[PDB]
Amino acid sequence: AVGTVKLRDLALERARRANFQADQIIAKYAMGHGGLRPEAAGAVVFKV
Amino acid sequence: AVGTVKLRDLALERARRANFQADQIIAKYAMGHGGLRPEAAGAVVFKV
Repeated sequence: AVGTVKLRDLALERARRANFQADQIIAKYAMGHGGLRPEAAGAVVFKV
Repeated sequence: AVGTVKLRDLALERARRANFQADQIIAKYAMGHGGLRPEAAGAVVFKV
């Protein structure tokens, strides 16, 4: 297809902080995207 | 020739920190040391 590699998937956490007296909802998902198999890939462009 | 006072000894604990999203581990202790009855001590060293 094209590069997709996922570790930890998609997740989050609700954390509490003291000094500010408040909540922090934090979502993070680790991944990366390369590319491969140019054989099946191409593109169009208009210019001369 | 030397004592060590001991109060509350040593400990270890684990902690979560959301700011850098990194989790930390901390260990600690407290106590003093010092010379007493210098009568019984001394050393052996090279001359010059």
